[PDB]
Formats: sequence, C-alpha cells, structure tokens
Amino acid sequence: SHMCLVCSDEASGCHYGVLTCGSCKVFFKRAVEGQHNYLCAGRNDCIIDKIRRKNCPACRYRKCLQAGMNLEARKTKKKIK
Amino acid sequence: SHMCLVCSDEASGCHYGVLTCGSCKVFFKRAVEGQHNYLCAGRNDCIIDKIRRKNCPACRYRKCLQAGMNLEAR
DNA sequence: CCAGAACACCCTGTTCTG
DNA sequence: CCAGAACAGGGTGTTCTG
Ligand SMILES: [Zn+2]
Ligand SMILES: [Zn+2]
Ligand SMILES: [Zn+2]
Ligand SMILES: [Zn+2]
Repeated sequence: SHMCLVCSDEASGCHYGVLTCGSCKVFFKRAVEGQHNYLCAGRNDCIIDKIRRKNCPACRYRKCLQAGMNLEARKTKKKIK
Repeated sequence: SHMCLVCSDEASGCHYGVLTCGSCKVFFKRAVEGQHNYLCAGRNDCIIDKIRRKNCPACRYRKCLQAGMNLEAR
C-alpha cells in the first residue's frame, strides 16, 4: 500500500529494483530501450507527481535513475546472498 | 520565411490575431474551448520552443495569451 | 489566406501473458 | 511477484474543408 518512489502515485510493486507504479515502470523501460534525449523546459527540477509526470520526461527519467531503477534489478537480487 | 511568436517554429500565417505556426493555432483554440485546467511542473516560466512546447501546456497557453492570441479577432 | 474539422501518430498507462 | 507485450485513450500536429 505504498507510493511510487518516482511519481508518488499508487505503487504496484518493486520494478526495476524500486517501489513504483506501473506507469513509471513502463515509462522507464521505454526510456532505457530507446533514446532518452528528452529536454526539460524548466530547470531540471520539475515536480514529478501524478498529474505532472507527463509534463517532463527528462525530469521523470532523471528521478527514475536517481531512485536507482535499473533493468537488471530482479536478476541482481537473484544473486543473494 | 517567418517565426511563430509562441514556439518559434516556422509560422504559417496570422492566427487568432498573431503570427503563429499551425500547431500553436490549434493548441490555442483547444485550450480556450476545452478549458482544461493545465498545471506547470516548474515555476510558470517554462521555455516554449519547437521541441518543448509540448512539455508545458500551461506555459504555452500563457505565452499564447501574452502574444495577443484571441478568439474573436477577425 | 484563415477558421474549424478530420485525420493520423505518438506517448502513455492499464491489462494481458510468460 | 514481476518482466515484457498488447491493447486502449488522450493530446498533438498536419491535412482537409468551409
Ligand atoms: Zn510512478
Ligand atoms: Zn523538467
Ligand atoms: Zn508555434
Ligand atoms: Zn510551465
């Protein structure tokens, strides 16, 4: 019953190594598999929350990285301990 | 040959009273009618240019109004 | 030439499947 | 539980129509 660490929406589980909602889970996967040459229109600190997370993919992706999301998370936990 | 005064894309003609591109023309009309209440994720001063105009409809719509865009101007 | 409508795509987020 | 795929919708921008 926790909150997505990236956007504070209703979290759905531990995804790519972090507590997140589903939207952030698929957003991160899409961002890492393509290019993430996104551009912030503000000052690289946009507020990423449930209604505003769509505004700035640049800052959203940055928060994903900063919370520790990574593709090999599940496979890394499966080497422990 | 010219420049949209809202997003700086190549403008297409005078729309709603102002030199704008086509995307800004239709954005503005949708903003006034659909009257969604948009919310900035920054500080209400986002850069509105070709690639970023889509990031912040609140600020884009503000820049539209500030450039003089107006529905009943014809 | 411009307003408005239609179309066509992208991005997103929910649901399905392995 | 959680990854990845599929599917459904909203916003955006170009083209079409009045
Ligand atoms: Zn989230
Ligand atoms: Zn940002
Ligand atoms: Zn424009
Ligand atoms: Zn803004």
